[PDB]
Amino acid sequence: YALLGVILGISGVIYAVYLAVWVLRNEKMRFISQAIATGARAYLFRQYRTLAVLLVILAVLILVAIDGLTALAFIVGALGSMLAGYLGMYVTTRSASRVAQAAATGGMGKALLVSWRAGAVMGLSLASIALLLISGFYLVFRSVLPDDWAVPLVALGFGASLVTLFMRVGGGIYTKAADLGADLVGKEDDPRNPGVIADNVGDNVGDVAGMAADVYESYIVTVTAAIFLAAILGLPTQFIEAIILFAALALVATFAGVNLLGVKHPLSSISLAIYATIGLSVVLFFIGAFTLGLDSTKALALAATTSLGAVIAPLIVKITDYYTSYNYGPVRKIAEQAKISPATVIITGYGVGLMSAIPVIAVIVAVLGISYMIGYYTVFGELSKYLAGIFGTAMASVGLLVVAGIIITADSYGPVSDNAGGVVEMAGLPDEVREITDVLDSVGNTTKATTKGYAIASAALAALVLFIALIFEIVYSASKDMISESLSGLQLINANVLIGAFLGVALVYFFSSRTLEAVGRTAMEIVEEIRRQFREKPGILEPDYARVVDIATRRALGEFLIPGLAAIVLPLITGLLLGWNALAGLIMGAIVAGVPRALLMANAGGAWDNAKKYIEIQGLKKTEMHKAAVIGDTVGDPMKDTVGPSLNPLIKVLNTLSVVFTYVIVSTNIALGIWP
Amino acid sequence: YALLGVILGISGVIYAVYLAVWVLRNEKMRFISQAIATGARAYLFRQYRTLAVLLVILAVLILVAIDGLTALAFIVGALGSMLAGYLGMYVTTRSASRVAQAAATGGMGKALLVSWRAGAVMGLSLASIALLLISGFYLVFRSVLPDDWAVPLVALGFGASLVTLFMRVGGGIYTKAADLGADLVGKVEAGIPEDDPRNPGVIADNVGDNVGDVAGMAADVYESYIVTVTAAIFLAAILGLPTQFIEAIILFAALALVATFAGVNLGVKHPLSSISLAIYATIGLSVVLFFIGAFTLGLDSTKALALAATTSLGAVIAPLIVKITDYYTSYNYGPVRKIAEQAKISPATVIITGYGVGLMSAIPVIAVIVAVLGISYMIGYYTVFGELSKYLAGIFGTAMASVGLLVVAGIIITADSYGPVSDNAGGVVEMAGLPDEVREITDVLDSVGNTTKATTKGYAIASAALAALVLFIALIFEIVYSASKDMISESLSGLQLINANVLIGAFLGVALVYFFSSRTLEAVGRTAMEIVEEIRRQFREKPGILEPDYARVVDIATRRALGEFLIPGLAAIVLPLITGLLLGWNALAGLIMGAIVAGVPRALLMANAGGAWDNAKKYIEIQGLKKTEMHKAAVIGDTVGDPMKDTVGPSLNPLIKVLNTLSVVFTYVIVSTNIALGIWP
Ligand SMILES: [Mg+2]
Ligand SMILES: [Mg+2]
Ligand SMILES: [Mg+2]
Ligand SMILES: [Mg+2]
Ligand SMILES: [Mg+2]
Ligand SMILES: [Mg+2]
Ligand SMILES: [Mg+2]
Ligand SMILES: [Mg+2]
Ligand SMILES: [Mg+2]
Ligand SMILES: [Mg+2]
Repeated sequence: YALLGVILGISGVIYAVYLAVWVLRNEKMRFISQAIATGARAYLFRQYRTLAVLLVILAVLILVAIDGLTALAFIVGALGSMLAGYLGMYVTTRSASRVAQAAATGGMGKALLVSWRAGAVMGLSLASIALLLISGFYLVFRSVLPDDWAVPLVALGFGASLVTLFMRVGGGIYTKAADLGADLVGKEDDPRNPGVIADNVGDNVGDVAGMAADVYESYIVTVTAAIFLAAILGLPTQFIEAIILFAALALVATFAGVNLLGVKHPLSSISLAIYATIGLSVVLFFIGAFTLGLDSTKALALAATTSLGAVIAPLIVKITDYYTSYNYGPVRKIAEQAKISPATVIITGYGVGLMSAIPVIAVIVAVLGISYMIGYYTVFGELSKYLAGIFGTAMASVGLLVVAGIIITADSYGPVSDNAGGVVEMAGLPDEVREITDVLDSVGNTTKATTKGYAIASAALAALVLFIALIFEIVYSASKDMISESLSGLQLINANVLIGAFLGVALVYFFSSRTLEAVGRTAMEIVEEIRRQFREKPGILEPDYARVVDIATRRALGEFLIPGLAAIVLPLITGLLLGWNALAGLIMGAIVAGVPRALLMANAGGAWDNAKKYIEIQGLKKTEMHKAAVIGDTVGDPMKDTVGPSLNPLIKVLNTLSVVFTYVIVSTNIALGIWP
Repeated sequence: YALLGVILGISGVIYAVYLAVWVLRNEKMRFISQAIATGARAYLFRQYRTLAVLLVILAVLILVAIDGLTALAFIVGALGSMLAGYLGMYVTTRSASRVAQAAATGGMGKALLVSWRAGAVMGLSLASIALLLISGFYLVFRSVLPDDWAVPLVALGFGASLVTLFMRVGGGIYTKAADLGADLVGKVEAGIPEDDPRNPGVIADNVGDNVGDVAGMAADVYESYIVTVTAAIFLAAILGLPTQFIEAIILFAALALVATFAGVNLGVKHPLSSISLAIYATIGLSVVLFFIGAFTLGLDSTKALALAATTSLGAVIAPLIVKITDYYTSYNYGPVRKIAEQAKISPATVIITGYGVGLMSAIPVIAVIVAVLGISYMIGYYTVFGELSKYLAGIFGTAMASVGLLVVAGIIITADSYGPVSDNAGGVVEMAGLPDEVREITDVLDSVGNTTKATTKGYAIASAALAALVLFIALIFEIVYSASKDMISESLSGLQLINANVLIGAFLGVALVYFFSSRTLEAVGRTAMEIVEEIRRQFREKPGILEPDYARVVDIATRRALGEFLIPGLAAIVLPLITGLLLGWNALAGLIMGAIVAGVPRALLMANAGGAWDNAKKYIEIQGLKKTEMHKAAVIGDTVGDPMKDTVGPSLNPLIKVLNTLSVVFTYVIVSTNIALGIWP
């Protein structure tokens, strides 16, 4: 069913129009909702503009680097994600006023389903775009250039990661640089300062756009890495045709996931995502045995491996939901610490962030470990079996992210409720209706953390699969064998490998701490900019929002190239100056440190944010107790949405440039495996 | 010259009495100095009491586990460090009042040398105790039981690490649980500056100061001096190199004791004198080591200089970390003012950016420890049975480097007692309302000490990073000995980084450290709350205006802190054991990998930021010197990085280091449970 990948995929626009026309179904509410669009307009118009500049130049560079041709698949790969991004962005800006007007007089359900449908637009679209764009080029290359046709479409992944890197560090900086600069100049969502629109425009850039594009990396890298695996091993094409079927059902499981046909409490979100998976699993178990014929133990192995990747997601949902929701303790543990002081709640609110990372880690290892076994016992040398093992882990990581559609649907429901939460406080809407937007926002805050777990954890499984894929790229370049030398050259105790593991964990500090000082300083350029305008005339009686948008992006994107390119070079220099061993260690320590830390922060930031919401509804005042809880908010605030989610686009892309330069780096090493 | 290692060592305690009697050379000033002693008394009396309980029980267990005998060296090994601790404890309690009275009327020099002399007591003694304690049992075991006599004396390291674990997690908790409980009750209920006499937390804090950096840190570094000499000597023995190397290293260490005996001698102006002496206390050691090294031992000119070059790389890195942390930690330098100025905005903004300058302060240390062992790896590889026989000459070149780095520990611990002793004086002056100017100079000695304690965390942790790979190779030969009753062919191809259990372990190793630190953070944060409540019950009874009570606050904090200690302490012992047996030795090899990969960068990330927030407070606390919205922000950052500075940062290092020390003890016990050479179940 290779051709079928396009059939159901193109229905994304078919179904995105349904939800788009669903959202398209006040004076002050319209201007602010329209302001989010104009702000997001100048953002994307300027973000895609410079984005295409570097894409075409590098697409021209990749065209000569491949010389068949691959820059063509390189280009559309990036265009696919951005297309689903522009589709979901125009929805979020309009939802801010839609869900606000719907919730106030309709009830809690009206808000939950409206803000949820606005998110189903992006989730189902992007997932649809990913499947059809690879299945389209997969079938084209399948018949076009035999003998490793899957590799050409794999460059579609690299070009698509370059753009997710763009908005994660760019949108991540902008999302928090505005949230930070707007919050403290007020000391929230007060109309006096223009930072309220720059923040909410950031909300759609941090979690709606920046995060949704990030997970696009998960859906594209594993399908290209998993297909690339089954090819390089020499296994039958039965494996490659089954994975495309599992993916299509995930689109079917996410097409059904978003129906949500009586809403009561915000638990409805977790239940649907929970059963949107089982509906996929058993439908996958059953459709898997239908299209392909394999020995019963081997065919279920595919259904069992992907079932392990799909199940882990609801588990991370229930975990982060526990450590993040104010309904549950670990949030009240720190919110109560507000009575003492901010420093004391900081350290202990930091603490419960650490212990919130180990449960996710405990699952991702046990989950891929079981998939490794089942895939190893079911499906030329001792490695040929071991490779069947790491492939069992590839199937797991693939199964995890193929259901990405349902999770991104939630990363747009959270911020859209954040937008609604802003619309009500600045427009001074009724107390009750402006409070429910906050709980929808606090539930959304539990969602963004859940997706960061879903995003980062899925990356951890791919790294070891990308490791093996990187090897076959250094084996191919070595011949122009290596298996006998690299195996005994990359044992963890080798000189380059251990140093790299320290430079990989040291590089991530230099990358994240460079981002933190940048976002913190560019925000100061927003804080300074506000004074420039507010000093001229009084903010009582009101371009101005477009100014804060354009100034913050070009200053944020300006810094982006510094760490973004610095994170590109330092691995390259170590990869060539020391060797591929050094980068293998650099990518090891990075994946080993990045996955736990980003969880430590992704969860803690959400906890401090939800901790404020819990006391901001009870306290709901400027009390020395609440003032302390706000300090914890803005600390974990940018570290939550800027550096936390950036380790994932670093780790995954960190193996994505090394594999493209294995031919370029191995020839520079002038040796098979070196420690000098 | 193996016997000489003991001769000069015992002269350290002989010489330590000179400075101890030198420091021993007012009414309100006398009671507080004696109160620190009674507090340190009830602390050590209760710490050594339970410390001997588990030591004897396990010493009896180790006696049957070895069945020659090795529990004897197990006992004295731990006793050596504690002896240098009790010598420095009685010194620090007396220095609080001594240095205060000396600085006020003599000048800045009088204070700088007195608080420094009080530290030379601990530094020179402990380093002396370490050298004589190993050369003593080394020479005894060299002639007692040939054929792997070095292994029995290696058990001296584990037993000594078990207790350094005691005070790092225990003293670390106590130091910040008291520092925390005393600080916040002054701002929330009392409304007074820290180190104020009204609340009993002022004595509990300063008593903690001597336990966090003076005792907890100095005892921790004893782990560095003991583990590498046993691991490096164990390497040269197991590697098959000539005994010429084993006799030379004992001389280099003695030279370091001579280079540190001269280091403490110390015209005075700015606290830069500390960095200059510690910088030149190394070169004086290096060239003196270069010179005495060629005299006693004969080796090929290129091969003999290799020893002087390898250890010279371990010795030079320390002053480099000193100048690095001194830059990121001292208010004299930028990165501190970067955040102190952010106090004008808000605490959250200075928190995030004060956190930032902590991260980039970790990459310079990492950049050096890798370059240093890499060059030693090369020089040791090209100078000194299979492809491994040459490669092992490399990691041993790294062992010599790690050995060379920590043999100069004496000069650094001398500084870990100068920092808090100035903190003690800093407290003595503000509560006794001593002259403004002289109580301000104690603060600069306190802020300079803050520049010292962070430097030692770098010095402590970095030396551990080089030893880890040495401990990896040493643990391998312990599983090779148990496997035969070959492994080279199986483990090499069984522990390549992509193995199933190894990668899982690397995630469980970095995950376990979170479970250990966040369990420690919640404990110290909650047990401190047991101190805050304790103050109220006593302060509620009678007014704190007009003053047993100090002995209670000491006794209550220890039994509650030590009570929690067993939870992470034993949990950190088990979880590696479970992974080592449930999954295999591959899993623990990965668990110890991810731990060293996260611990070395993490502990630096925190040790430096915590020190920066404290020094950031100091710069604005003298200019502002008031309760200003600007100063309040710098205090919030202080107490955040405050416990993360002295509890989690310095406890990760004794976790990783002890993790390779317990796993090597179970190589015989864990490999038989795995029921396979290398498996990924
Ligand atoms: Mg906010
Ligand atoms: Mg927001
Ligand atoms: Mg908001
Ligand atoms: Mg929020
Ligand atoms: Mg926020
Ligand atoms: Mg303090
Ligand atoms: Mg202190
Ligand atoms: Mg103090
Ligand atoms: Mg201090
Ligand atoms: Mg302190």
